[PDB]
Amino acid sequence: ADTIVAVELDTYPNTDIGDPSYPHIGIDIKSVRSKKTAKWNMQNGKVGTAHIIYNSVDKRLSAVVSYPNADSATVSYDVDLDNVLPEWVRVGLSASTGLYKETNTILSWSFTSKLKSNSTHETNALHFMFNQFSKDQKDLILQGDATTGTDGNLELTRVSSNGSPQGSSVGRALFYAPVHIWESSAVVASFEATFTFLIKSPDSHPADGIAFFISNIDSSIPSGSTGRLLGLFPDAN
Amino acid sequence: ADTIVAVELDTYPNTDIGDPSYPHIGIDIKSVRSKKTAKWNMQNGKVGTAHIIYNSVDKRLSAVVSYPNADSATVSYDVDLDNVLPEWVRVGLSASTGLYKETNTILSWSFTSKLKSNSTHETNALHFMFNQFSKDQKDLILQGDATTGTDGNLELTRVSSNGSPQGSSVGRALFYAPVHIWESSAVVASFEATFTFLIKSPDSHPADGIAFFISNIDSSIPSGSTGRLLGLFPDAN
Amino acid sequence: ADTIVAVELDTYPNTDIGDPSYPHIGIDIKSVRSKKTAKWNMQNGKVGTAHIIYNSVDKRLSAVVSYPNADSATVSYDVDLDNVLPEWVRVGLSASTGLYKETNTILSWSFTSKLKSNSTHETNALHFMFNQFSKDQKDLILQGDATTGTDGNLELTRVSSNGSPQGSSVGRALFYAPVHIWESSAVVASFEATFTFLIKSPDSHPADGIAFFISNIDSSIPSGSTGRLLGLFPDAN
Amino acid sequence: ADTIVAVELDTYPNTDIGDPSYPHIGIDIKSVRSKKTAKWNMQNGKVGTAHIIYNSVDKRLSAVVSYPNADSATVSYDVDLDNVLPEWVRVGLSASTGLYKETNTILSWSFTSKLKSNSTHETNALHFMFNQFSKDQKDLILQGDATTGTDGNLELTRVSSNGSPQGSSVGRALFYAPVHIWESSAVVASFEATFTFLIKSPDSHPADGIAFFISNIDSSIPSGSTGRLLGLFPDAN
Ligand SMILES: [Ca+2]
Ligand SMILES: [Ca+2]
Ligand SMILES: [Ca+2]
Ligand SMILES: [Ca+2]
Repeated sequence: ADTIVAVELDTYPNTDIGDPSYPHIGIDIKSVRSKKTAKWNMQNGKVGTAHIIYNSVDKRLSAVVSYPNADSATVSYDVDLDNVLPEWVRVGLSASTGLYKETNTILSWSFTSKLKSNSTHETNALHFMFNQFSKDQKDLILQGDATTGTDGNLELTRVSSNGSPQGSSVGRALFYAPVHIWESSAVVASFEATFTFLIKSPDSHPADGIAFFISNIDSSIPSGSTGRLLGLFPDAN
Repeated sequence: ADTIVAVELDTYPNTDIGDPSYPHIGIDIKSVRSKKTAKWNMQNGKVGTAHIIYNSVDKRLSAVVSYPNADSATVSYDVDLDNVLPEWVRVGLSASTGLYKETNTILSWSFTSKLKSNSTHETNALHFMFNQFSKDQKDLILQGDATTGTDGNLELTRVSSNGSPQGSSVGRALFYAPVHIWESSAVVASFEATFTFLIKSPDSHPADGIAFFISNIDSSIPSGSTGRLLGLFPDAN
Repeated sequence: ADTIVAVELDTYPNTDIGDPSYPHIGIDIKSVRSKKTAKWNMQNGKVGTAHIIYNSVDKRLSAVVSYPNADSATVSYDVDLDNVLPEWVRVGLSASTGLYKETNTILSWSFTSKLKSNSTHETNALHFMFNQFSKDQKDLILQGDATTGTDGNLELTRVSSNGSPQGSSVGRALFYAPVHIWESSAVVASFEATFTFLIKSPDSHPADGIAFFISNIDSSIPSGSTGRLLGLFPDAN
Repeated sequence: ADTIVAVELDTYPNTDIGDPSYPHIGIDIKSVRSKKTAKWNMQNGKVGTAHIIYNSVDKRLSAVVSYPNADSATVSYDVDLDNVLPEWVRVGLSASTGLYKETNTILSWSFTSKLKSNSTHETNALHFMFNQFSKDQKDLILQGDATTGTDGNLELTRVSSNGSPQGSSVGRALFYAPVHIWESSAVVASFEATFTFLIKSPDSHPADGIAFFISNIDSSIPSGSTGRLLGLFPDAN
């Protein structure tokens, strides 16, 4: 049903569905079994920053995740998104918890998309930047358990009043306007997404992760995509 | 019903509803009878550029319209938009023709909105730029007779196959995402809009004009707003 | 000699040269005696943010200074900068200490200047953003006691090893490239500057302040401009 | 002496120094003998647009050159610029003519450089856009025969009063501020450059080409770099 391209910050190793034995960042092209992963030294309670970049000339989706004072983790995958996605897509953030949990807090999110045509000076562009989320964020489509406004942050999954993360939670936030990522006259199409997050768990084993994703405009959370499926995929195939 | 704040490029003088006896640019705050106008030496068949700027500290909405090789026309009006508009609005372009006509072609449109909060480094921003419009422009809400794709332009009003403008036409195009123009913690809110247009008429008297407007998110063309009402207002009060 | 237009964050009231009896923000047009001031509830040890905006259509230079969780202070002054400054200027930050002192630390600085011409799609722009300063910042001209790199910050005035601010210090940092703020064909010229600062003093009376300024490209610190003259003016006239 | 990384739009095939037998675009890393080339169907008298992109995660310098209504030509090369260039560089445009000639007119030039650090929200950026060049362009360093102001364009090489291109001409224009392309704490460094050009020759064989280049900050035209050496290299090694 949905077409999903995502960059996951997977906190919990589900080795039975192909995760490596550690937190990792991965690039998912229509399956939760990442096409490429990289070890991520996830820091519980620390604010991290993820940068995702791509352009149609190189056809390489790359992501860099870093924590202050720490070395970054980066993952890249050669993929032509014109062959995977529709030309009009929606971009968003997704997160889930299952039996194990963590807060999936987003403190800021910026995205820039550019479609440059072969006509001189013809660039179409979309850019949004959120450094504060209000309770009435009308330009975001919140799905599942995602809420905004709490300390001006976006909480992708359920957090009880006392700051505790809840299990079996799934939430997604998508920018309201469709994003144009391909057009017949485009000579170069590119996008850049950056978001800072705070994954905090009272447990030694947080789960399940946050994912930046791009999908068909009408994408909705697949039934049963809590836990390991990151609110992105209906099954683990 | 709708709350409209608009900057009009009025090509036809309807002196009975307060227009001056010449093409003029004006600032309309909830009425077609401009609060302030300035003579506009409209050039039939030439591509013009309109720049609209505003910020919540100065509370002055200003517009500058120019043609290559010609002197600009500028109009400014002191108005606090927080007292007029809702905090979530939609921005768009509107145009009409009545008994007299003209093409109301938009060749490019860019808009930048910024809400800076009192938290260090906390700027929320939205920016879109269209230098080419495709037939399937999913991020625009087209109302009335407005169409996109024709020579990669946005035609706000009806143009027949042979390039002739049609009379009694009204069309509007609004950016799909709501725009946040005020928030309790904002120290400065500002927006900038620029659009290039081509008004061409086979007649000595073109009508009726193009208007950049900001309105409540669910705004729709008022019944009978063709001609002098610019597809913006239901009557001439 | 130098032509200076500055927005000062004056921490010390020198009532004999016209300062009000409190910390204030003011707009200085070629004199340290501000043309307009506003009370500033300066917060020692807290990071503040100053926003300065101006455009040639309105001819109003406005500044907003805020601290997290506190109400902002704003000052505006109607001034046509084309009548004061050359068309090519340098922009910078200046600060001083005299008998009383404070640290004049800059944590980030961004500036955007735009000159839009009457030719369709003809915008000239310059934008720089510094959120981290390195020891070898080659695109900044550091004058006086200003240094960069220390905790990735820009220290406008002398701070000894143990973090103590030094008295009788003056330092300025200017962006290396000249900025074009006027041109014969420009229909609208505008600039926006934002910088976050940390003024900390061990004393109950910090002095003297930080100022965002615009000057002739070859501007240098006037002899004896420590203390009340903010490293900007040669005397108090 | 100088370290040059350039993307050339070579109009004249000098097969003896390795050029293919046609106009081509190539990526030059410290030698005029391109590391990679692509056939370019150069259109005499037409305005073209070149887009150059690069980021430190992928380490791929790519360029796309297009003409309205024509298919683009693109060339990419895997190169880690941190291993070639200094961390502070100057970016510019260069052009030459030899026995054969052409006008090397630049109508617009924009460049964006970004250095994102591992500290949350820490992006340093530089962006400039020139859509009109004036006679007194103080933020450009013009070398050789390059001049600005003529029809608001930048003429890299000599053009006589009657619009005729002159032979044995070499000119370069560099942005005044140094550009920071690497820093120890940077997690991702990227740049994007776009420029539109008009190469027009009265002859069937125009020469020699235009090149976008990045070099050590103090770069100057090598002696004898007219013609095939593009005002970039001292010899053909
Ligand atoms: Ca997992
Ligand atoms: Ca009218
Ligand atoms: Ca003072
Ligand atoms: Ca050659």
